[PDB]
Amino acid sequence: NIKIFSGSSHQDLSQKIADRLGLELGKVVTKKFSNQETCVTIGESVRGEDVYIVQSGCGEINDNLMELLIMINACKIASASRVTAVIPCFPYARQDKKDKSRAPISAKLVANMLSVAGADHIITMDLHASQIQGFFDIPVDNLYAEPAVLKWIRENISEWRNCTIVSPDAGGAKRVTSIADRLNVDFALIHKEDRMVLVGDVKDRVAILVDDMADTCGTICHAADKLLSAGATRVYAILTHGIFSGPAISRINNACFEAVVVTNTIPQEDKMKHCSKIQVIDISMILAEAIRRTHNGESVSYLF
Amino acid sequence: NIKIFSGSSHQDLSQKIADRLGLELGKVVTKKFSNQETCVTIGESVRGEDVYIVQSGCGEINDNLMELLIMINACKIASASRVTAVIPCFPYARQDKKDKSRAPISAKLVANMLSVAGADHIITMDLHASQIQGFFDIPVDNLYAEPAVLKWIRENISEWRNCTIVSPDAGGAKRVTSIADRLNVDFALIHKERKDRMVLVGDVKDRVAILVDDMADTCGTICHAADKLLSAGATRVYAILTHGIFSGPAISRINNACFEAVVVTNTIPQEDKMKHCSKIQVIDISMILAEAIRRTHNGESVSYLFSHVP
Amino acid sequence: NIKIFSGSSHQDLSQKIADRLGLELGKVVTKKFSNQETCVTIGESVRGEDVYIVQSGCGEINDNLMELLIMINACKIASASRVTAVIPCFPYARQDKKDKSRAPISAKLVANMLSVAGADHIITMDLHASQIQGFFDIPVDNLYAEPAVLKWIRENISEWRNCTIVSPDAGGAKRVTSIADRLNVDFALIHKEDRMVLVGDVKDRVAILVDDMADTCGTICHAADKLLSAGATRVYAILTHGIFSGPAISRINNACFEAVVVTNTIPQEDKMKHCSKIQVIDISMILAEAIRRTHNGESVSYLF
Amino acid sequence: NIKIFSGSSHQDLSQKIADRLGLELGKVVTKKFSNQETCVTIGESVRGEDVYIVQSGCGEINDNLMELLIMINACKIASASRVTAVIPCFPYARQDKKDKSRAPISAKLVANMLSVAGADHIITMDLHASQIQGFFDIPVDNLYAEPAVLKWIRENISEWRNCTIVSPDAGGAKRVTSIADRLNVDFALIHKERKDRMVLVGDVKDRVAILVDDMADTCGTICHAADKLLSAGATRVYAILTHGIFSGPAISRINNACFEAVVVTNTIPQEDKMKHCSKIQVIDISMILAEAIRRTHNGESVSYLFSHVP
Amino acid sequence: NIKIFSGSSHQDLSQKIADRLGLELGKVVTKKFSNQETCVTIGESVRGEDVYIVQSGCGEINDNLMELLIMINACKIASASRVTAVIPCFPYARQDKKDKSRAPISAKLVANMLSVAGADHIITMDLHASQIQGFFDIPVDNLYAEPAVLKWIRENISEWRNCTIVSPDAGGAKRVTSIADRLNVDFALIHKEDRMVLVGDVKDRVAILVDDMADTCGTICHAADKLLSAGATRVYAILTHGIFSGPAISRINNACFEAVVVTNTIPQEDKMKHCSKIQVIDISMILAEAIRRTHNGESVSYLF
Amino acid sequence: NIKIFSGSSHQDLSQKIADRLGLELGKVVTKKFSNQETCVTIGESVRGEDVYIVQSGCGEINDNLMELLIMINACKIASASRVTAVIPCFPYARQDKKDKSRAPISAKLVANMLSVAGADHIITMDLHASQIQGFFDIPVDNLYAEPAVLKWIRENISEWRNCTIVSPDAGGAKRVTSIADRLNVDFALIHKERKDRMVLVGDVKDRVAILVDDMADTCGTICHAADKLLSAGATRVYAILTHGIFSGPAISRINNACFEAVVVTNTIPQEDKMKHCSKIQVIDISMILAEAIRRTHNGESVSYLFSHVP
Repeated sequence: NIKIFSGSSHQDLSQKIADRLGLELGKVVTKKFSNQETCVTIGESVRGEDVYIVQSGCGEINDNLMELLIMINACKIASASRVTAVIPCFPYARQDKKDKSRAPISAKLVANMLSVAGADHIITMDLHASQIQGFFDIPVDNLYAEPAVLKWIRENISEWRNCTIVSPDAGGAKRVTSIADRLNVDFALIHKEDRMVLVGDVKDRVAILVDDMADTCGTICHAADKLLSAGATRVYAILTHGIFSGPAISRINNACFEAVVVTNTIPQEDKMKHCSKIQVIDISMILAEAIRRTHNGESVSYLF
Repeated sequence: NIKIFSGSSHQDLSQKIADRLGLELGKVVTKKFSNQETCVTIGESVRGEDVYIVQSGCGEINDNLMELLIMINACKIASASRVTAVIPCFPYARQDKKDKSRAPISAKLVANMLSVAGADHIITMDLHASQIQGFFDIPVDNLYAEPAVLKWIRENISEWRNCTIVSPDAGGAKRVTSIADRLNVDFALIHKERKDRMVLVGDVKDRVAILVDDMADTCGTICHAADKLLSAGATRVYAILTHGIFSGPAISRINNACFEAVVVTNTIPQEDKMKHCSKIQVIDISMILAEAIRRTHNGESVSYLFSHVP
Repeated sequence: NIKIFSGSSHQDLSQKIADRLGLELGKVVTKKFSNQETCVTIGESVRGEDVYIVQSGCGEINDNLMELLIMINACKIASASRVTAVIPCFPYARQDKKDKSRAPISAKLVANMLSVAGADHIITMDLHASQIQGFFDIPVDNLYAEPAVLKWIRENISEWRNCTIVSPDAGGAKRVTSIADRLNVDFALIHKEDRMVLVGDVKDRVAILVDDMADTCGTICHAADKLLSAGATRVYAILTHGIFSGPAISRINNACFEAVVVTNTIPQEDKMKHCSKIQVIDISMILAEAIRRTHNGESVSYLF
Repeated sequence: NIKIFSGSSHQDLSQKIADRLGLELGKVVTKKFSNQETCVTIGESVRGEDVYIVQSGCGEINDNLMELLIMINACKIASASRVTAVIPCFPYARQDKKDKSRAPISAKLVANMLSVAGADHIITMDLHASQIQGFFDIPVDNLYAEPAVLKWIRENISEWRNCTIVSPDAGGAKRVTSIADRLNVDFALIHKERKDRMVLVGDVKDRVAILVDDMADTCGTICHAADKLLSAGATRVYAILTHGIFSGPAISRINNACFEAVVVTNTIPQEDKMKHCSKIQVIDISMILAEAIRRTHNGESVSYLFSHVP
Repeated sequence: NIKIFSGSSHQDLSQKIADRLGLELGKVVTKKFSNQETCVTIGESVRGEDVYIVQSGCGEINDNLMELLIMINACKIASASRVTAVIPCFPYARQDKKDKSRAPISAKLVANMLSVAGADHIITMDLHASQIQGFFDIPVDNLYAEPAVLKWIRENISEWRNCTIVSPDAGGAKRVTSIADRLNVDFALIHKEDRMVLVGDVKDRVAILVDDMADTCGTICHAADKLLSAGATRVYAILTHGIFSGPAISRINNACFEAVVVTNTIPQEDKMKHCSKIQVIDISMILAEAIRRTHNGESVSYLF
Repeated sequence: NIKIFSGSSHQDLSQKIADRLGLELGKVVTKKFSNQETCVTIGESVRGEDVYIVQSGCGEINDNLMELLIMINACKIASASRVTAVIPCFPYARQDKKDKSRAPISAKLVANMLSVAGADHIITMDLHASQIQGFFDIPVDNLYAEPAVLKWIRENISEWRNCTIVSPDAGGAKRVTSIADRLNVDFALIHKERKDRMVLVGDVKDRVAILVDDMADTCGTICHAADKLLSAGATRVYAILTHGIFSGPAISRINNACFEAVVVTNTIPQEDKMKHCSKIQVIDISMILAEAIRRTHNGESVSYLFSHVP
C-alpha cells in the first residue's frame, strides 16, 4: 500500500526513512538530458497506493523542485490513491511576503505548483513562516525540530541552565523566545542597523544563536562576533536547515563557534569533512513516524 | 467608471473616502431580517463600473463579513467591471496560523470566501502578518500607516529624536525596528512568559517610550507594558495602534493606564470610544485610502503611499 | 471512524443525533472573543475520520454560519477523510433568486462558501427550493418532513379526511398540492394583492396552513384570519422550519390557530414556554439515520 | 468591438437581432461531419472583440448545444475580449431539480459546460426557474417577455380588464399572479392529480381566460386546461407561452383545441409551425434581445427592459 | 462495489463487458423526450460504488456525448465513490488542434466537459492523438488495439512476413512504423497533394492499410486504388475505429480490399450484413480486464 | 500600456523585440541567491499595463522556467492588466505524451504551472506538437517559422525548385509535406528502427535534400540522416531547425557532418555556438515575435503571420 520514492541522488535521507518503515525505496529512472531537461519515469505500478516522494538534495533547487513536481504528477496520472510531498526544507520559504516591494510571493507560487501538479498532502519541517501552511488548501503537517534541539542543548551544553538563546535578526524573536521559555533561561536579539545592535543580557554566559536557516552564514558569523564583544563565554549556532552555500563553510571555521548544530534536512556529509565543529541531528525517525502516522490515521501532532 | 459603496451604517470612513474623491456613496438598501439574515440590494446599475466596497466598523464581525461578501456577490452578478474590497481592518487576521494547534487558518478561509464571492482586488491596511497577502491569488494592496505614524510622532512627541520604539510582543519586532531605524532611534521588546510575567530587552531609561502595535483589543497587554516600561525608567509612555478595536474593558483599562496618550487610526470608528476616553487621539486614514482607490482606478503607482503620506 | 461535532451551544439536536448512533459528540473548544471573532479548535484527532458537523442554533445566523465554516475547515486541514455539513435549516435559503432586482443570490454564496471551506457533502432538510441542490457541485442529500407531517396530520386532526391544505403565498402551491394529494383532500391558496385573496374551497372544513418556514408569522397570522372569514371550522399552521423571531410568538397566541406544529430543526424549547399551541416533531431519527446511511453506503432516498 | 454570430442555419432571430444593431452576422463555416460531429471555424478575427453567440432554433437540442459550446470555445482561444451566450431558450431548463429522484440536475450541468467552454456572460429569456441564475458564477441577464405579453394582451384582448390569468400547473403560480396584479385582474390555478384529473381554483365564470405558461412542448397539458377552463364557465381561452416548442402532436392538439388563439414568442422559430397552424400568433423578441446586447456592450442598464418594452 | 452502466441502446459492448466480469448491467431509464432532450435516471443506489459508464452507440454523437455526461453527473451527485467513463472511441478526437485556423480544440472541450460533469477516470482506446491524455487532469488509461491487430495480421495474412504496412495520410507515419517494426517488415506512406503520392516499396507484396479511424472511407478507398496501381498483390484495410458513415459501406465493397478489419469499439453488426469483407476483433475482454484492474489496483499497463 | 520584460541576462532576443516596438526593456532586478533560489523584483509599476515576459535562452531550463513563473507571479499581484508569456522555445515540449510508459506529461504540467502562476496569454513558436495548445485553457498564439524557412530556402538554395524536403523522423511527416506542397517539391521520410538503423522512403536521387525538423538537440539523429541521404544519391544536404538547442557534442557532430549548412532560428541564442561552428546560419525571428506582440496588444489579426513574413 505505502510506497516511498526519493528525489535527486540525494538518497541518504530517503533511504533512512524507508529503513525505519521496513521498505525499499521505489524504483524510478531519474536523470537530466544533455540539454538540461529533467527526465523521470516510475519503475513500478503505483495504482491505488499511498505514495510518498521525499524531496532531494543535489543543491540545485529549481532542478530539485521540478523533479519533485514531475514525480508528483507521474504518480497522479498513474492512479496513485494519494501523493504526499515530503519536503523537510520548503523551497523559496523566505520569499513569503512582498516586503514593501514589487517582489513575488514565491512560497505561494511553489505552494500553488505543488497543488496543481497534484500533491494531496505536504509533510514539512520548521516552515520559515507558520502562515506558509495557509498557502495551501490541502493538509500540511508542519513538524518541529524544537524538541530535538532542546534535547541536544541540554545534553551538550554544560552551562545551559544559565545560557542565553539569541536571535540573528529581529524576525527570529518568536522562535528564540519559545526556546528560551521551554528551558527557562534568558533570550536576546540582534539587529543590523552596517552595525549590529544586541538587546538582552549575554555577559559571562553561554550564548546559543538559533535560526531556522543559514545560507552564507554572513549574519550568523557576525552575530557570533558581536556576542563575543558583549562577553559571552562561548557561542554556539543552531540551525534547523543548514544550507551553508558559498563562503559559509570557511566563514564558520574562521568564527569562534564552539560548534554549529544542524539537522539533516539537507545533506551535510560533504560539509562536515570541511568543518569539524559541525554536528547533525538525525530527523529521519521524525519524518518516518510522520509518514507511518499519516498513513495509518494515527495522530502526528504528538511529534510536535 | 468608479463607484464606492459602504457596508451597514457605520458610514463615516466610507463617506470621508467618497468626499475626497468627489463622489457620493452609491445607493444601497441594506437591512437585517427578523431572523438575523442580512439583506442587500444595489439601488443602482453597477454594470461595467469599477466598484469599491468599504468595510463597515459596526462591530459585529460575522454580520459585517457576511454583508461585505453579499455586496461583493451582488455587484459581480450585476456585471460590475471589477469589484474591490476595501477592508481597512482585515477580519480574522490574528488567525493566520495553526500555532501548534488543531485550529483553523481563519484568515485563509476569509481570504477564500472573499475570492469565491467574486472579489478581484483587495485594499487593506497593516495586515497582522504580511503573509496574509499569500492567502489570495488576486492582487492585494496592503497599505501602511507607518508614514502617518512617523508624521504623528515627529509632530507631537518633542523627544522623538531620543525615544524608544517598543514592541508589546515578540511577533512585532520587525515592525518596531523598521520605525526605529527610520527615525534613527533605539528599540525595545517586551516578551510575556505566560502562566505570568513580562521581560524587557533594550534600554528605555530616561527616554520617552512609544508602544507600537498593529492592533489593540482589550488592551490588557499594552497596559501591562506601560507599567513595565515605567518600572524600567521610561519618562513616559505612548501607545500607537493602527487598528483601534477596544472591546470589553479596554476603555476602562486605558483611562486607568499610565499612558500619556493612546493613538489609533480610524480604520475602526472611534468617535464613541473617544467620548468615554480623553486619552484617545485619532489619525485620519481616509486620505490614504482614497488615494489608494484613486490610483488603483487610474493605473498609477500605489507604492508611493508606502513611505509618503499624501 | 465516524465523528459527530456540534455547532453553537445549541447542543440539543446534535446530542439527540449522537445518542441514536451510540456516540458521544466530539470534543471542541467553541467561543466568541471580546471583539466578536469566533474561536474554535478541535479537541481531538480527526485524521482519516468521516466527520459530521451539525449546524448550531444560537439564533445569530452569521455567527452560526461562520462557526460552521470554521469547523468544516478545521477538520479539512487536520486530514479528516470526509466532512459532511449537517444543516437541517439551510442559511439564506430564501435569497435563491434575484427576483427582478439587483439583489444577490445568497444561497449560491453560502453554497460556494461551504464548498471552498471544504465540505464534501451536505445533509439538509426541506430546502426552500429544490434547485438549491443545484447550487453545489458536491452531493447534497435533501430530506423531507413531508412524511412526518402527514403522520401527524392524520394522527391529530380528527376531520383531516375532509380538510383543506392551504398555502400562505402563491409560491407554496407545489408544496401544498403534494400534501393535498398524498392525503386525497382539497387544496387552496392565498395571495397578498394589502388585501389577501384566497382561491379554493375552505367553507366548513378544517384548514391546515402549510409553509416551509415562518419568521415573523405576519403572513401566516393574516392567512389564518382570512381562513376564518371564509368559514374554516378550525385553522392549524404547519411549518417545517419554525424561526418565530420578533413579534411571532405573541402574534401566534393572539391568532386563532388551533395549534402550530414545527419540527425541531431550530431549538423550540424556549418559545414553547411562551406559546402553548406549539408542538414539535422530532427530526433527529431522520438526521441520525441519514448520517448512518451516508456513512455506510446504504440508501438515503428511502427516508424521503 | 461588438460581433454577433449565429448557430447552425436557423438564422432568422440571429439576423433580426443583427439588423437591429446595424450589423452583419459574423462569418462562420459550420457543418456536420459524416459521423455527426459538428464543425465550426470562425471566418474572421475576433481578437479583442465583444462577441455574442445566438443560440439556434434548429430543433435537435444536443446538436444545438454542442455547436454553441464549440463556437464559445472557438472564440475564447481566438482571444475574444468577452464571449456572451445569447440563449433565448435555455436547454434542459425543465431539468433544474432532482424531484425526489436519482436524476441529474441537467441545467446545472449545462450551466457548467457553458462555463468551462469559456462563456463570460449569459443573456437568456424567462428561465423555467429563476434559480437557474444560481447555476452560474458568471453574470446572467434573464430577460422577461412579461412586458411584451402584457402589451400583447392589452392590445388584442378586448376584455383584458375583466379577464383571468391562469396557470396550467402549480409551479407557475408566481408567474400568473405577477401578471394578474399588474393588469389588476383575477388569477386561477390548474393542478393535475396524476394517475388523472385536473382541479381548478379561482373563479373563471363569464370571464376571458388566458393560459400563461413559460413553455409549451406537446401541448397535452394546455389543451386539457382549455377544456377545463371552458367547463368552468370561461367565455373563451387564450394560451400564451414564452417558448414555443410544439414537438410531436402539438400542432395537431392545437388545431383541435378550443383555443381562441395560441401566442408564442419567436425564442424558437415558428414560421413553419404557423403554416400548419392558423391559431399561432408570434411576438417578435429580437428588439428585446438586441437592446439587451446593445446595453451589455455599452454599460447601460438592462433592467430597463424588465418592465418596459423597447 | 463495482457497477457497470451502459449508454444508448447500444447495449451489446456493455453487455459483453458485464458478462466477463460476472455482473448484470445496472438499471437505468434512458430516453429522448418528444422535443429531443435526453432524460436519464438511475434505477438503483450507487452510493459508495466504483461506477463504470460504457459509452453508447446510437450513431448520434452529440446525443451520445450528452447522455454520457448526464449519467456521469447523475452518479456523482448520488454519491458514487468514483465514476469512470469508458469511452473506447473518444468523441471529437480529430479536433485536437487548431491546424492554422481559428478552429476550436474540441477534444479539449470534451475533455473539460467530462471532468466538470464529474468523471474521476477515463478508460479509452487508441486515442487519435496520445497528447489527448494531456487534455485531462484526471487519470486516463489509453488502451491499444496494436497487439490485437498484430495477432490478426499474422493469423490471417499468409504472406505477412513480406508485407508492407501502409498509411492513408502523412500523419499516420508513427502508427504504421511501429506496426512495421513489431512485425519486422516494410512500411510505406500515402499523401494527397488531387493526386495521391505513395512513398516506399509495395510492388508484388501484400499491402495492409492501417488507420486509427475510417469515416467516409474516401481516403482509404483511394489509397487502395493507388496501392493497386503500384502493384500490391492484395490490399487489406485495418481500422481500429470503424465508423463507416455515409457512402462508406458501398465504397468498400466497390473497392478491391481483400478484407476490412475493425474492432467493435463501434457497433458493426448492421454494416456487416451490407459488407462481407468486414471482420471484427472483439475488444470487450480488453475493456473488461482494464475495468477489473482499474478497480482492484492491479496493473493495466500490461494490456498495452 | 505595453511593457516588455526579459528573463535572466540572455537579453539579445528580448532587446531586439523591444527595439522593433520602439521600447526599452522594463527594469528588472534578477539574480540567483547563494542557495540557487531565483530572485526577481519589478523595478517599476506594471499596474494596469499589458505586460510581456520574454523567455531567456540562458540554457539551464529549470532555472529559466522558475524565473519565468516568478516574473509572471510578480507582475500579476502587482495588478498588471494582462501578463503574456513569450516563450519562443517551449520547455519540456518533447514531453507531451505518455509514450506507452509510466511517465509524466511534463508539457501539460508546465502548461499548468504557467496558468496558476498567473499567465493570461502565451505566444510561442513551432510547438513540438500542435496539441500542446490543448494543454492550456487560456489563448495561445503558436507562431510558425515556416514562412521564414520558405523565404530562406527560396533565396539561398538555387535548386529549391527541384529539392526534397525530408523528415528526420516519423513524427515530422505533416511538417515536411506541408513545406513540400507549398514549394511544389517532393518529400522524403527517415525512420529509425532502434536496437539500430534508418530507413528512407521517397526519392532523393540527384536532388538537393533539406532536413527539416522542429528542433535539434545533440544532432545525433540529423548527422546520421545527412549520411543516409547522401548514401541515397543526394547532391547535398541542408538541415533546417526552428529551435537550435545544440547541447553536448552537437557542435562537434555538426563540424564533422556532411551538411552544406545548418540553419536555425534565434529562438535560442546561437551567437556563441556560431563562433565554434561556421556551418551555422541564423534566421532572425524577432520581427515575427514583435509583430505578434504588437497585434496581440492592438487587437489586430496575428494569423497574418502564419503564412506571411512581416
